[PDB]
Amino acid sequence: KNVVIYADGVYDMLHLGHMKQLEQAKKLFENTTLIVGVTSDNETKLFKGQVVQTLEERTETLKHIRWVDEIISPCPWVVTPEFLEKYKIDYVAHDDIDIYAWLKRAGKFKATQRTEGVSTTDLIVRILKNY
Amino acid sequence: KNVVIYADGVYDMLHLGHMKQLEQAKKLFENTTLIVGVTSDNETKLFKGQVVQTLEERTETLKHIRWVDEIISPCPWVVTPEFLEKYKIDYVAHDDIDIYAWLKRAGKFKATQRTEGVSTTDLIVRILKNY
Repeated sequence: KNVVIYADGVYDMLHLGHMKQLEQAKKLFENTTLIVGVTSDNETKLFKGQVVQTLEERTETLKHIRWVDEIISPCPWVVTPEFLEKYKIDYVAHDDIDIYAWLKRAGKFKATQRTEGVSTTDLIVRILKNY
Repeated sequence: KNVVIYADGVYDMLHLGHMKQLEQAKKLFENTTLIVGVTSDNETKLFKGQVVQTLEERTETLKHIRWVDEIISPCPWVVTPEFLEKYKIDYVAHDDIDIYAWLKRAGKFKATQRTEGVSTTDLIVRILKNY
């Protein structure tokens, strides 16, 4: 009955957008274990270019989020079938912006939507606008 | 056995500092219900001067924090004995920076520490320093 969901990402400067995405992953099924994977600093810098918060900081933040049951930190940059077996993961949950074709072909992809997020950016904009 | 803990605050632009404070309140005792109270926009503006995020935004954010069991939103600006009775609150948890004398005299004050917080400010500073 308990389904294991895996959602990975960089999770830099966590905001409401991330939290809602994680809540969606957690609530895909009635009984779930949401495992979050957090990319390493090195890989993030090398493949995404920047990263504001260290792995430790981004992981510590996720620890406080209600929907996160377990964290793999750091996580592999690429999900493999071996990884899924090792951690007995049933579904990978991620937004769909096709690197995920093989997961969908196996029925193991659940898409989550990027939502309205009060990102730190949106908030600082709000502050500065008063000047 | 289950002790009801109440922590109020503005909770504007929630960051690791707030989350750690809430975790501390939640873990004061083995079995707790942590109730968080979130100040209204009007009162915050009037008594603290500013507020970046609306009540709705600050409350929605707290909803995602693991340690928060229940939210009173908005909450009264001042805790009263009547409020404590109404919500069957056993302890008020808050940092100690003496508005709390009467709570301490009753044994109903638990102090929480402001910790190192990666506030949005600290983070934007980190970003801009690279320029």
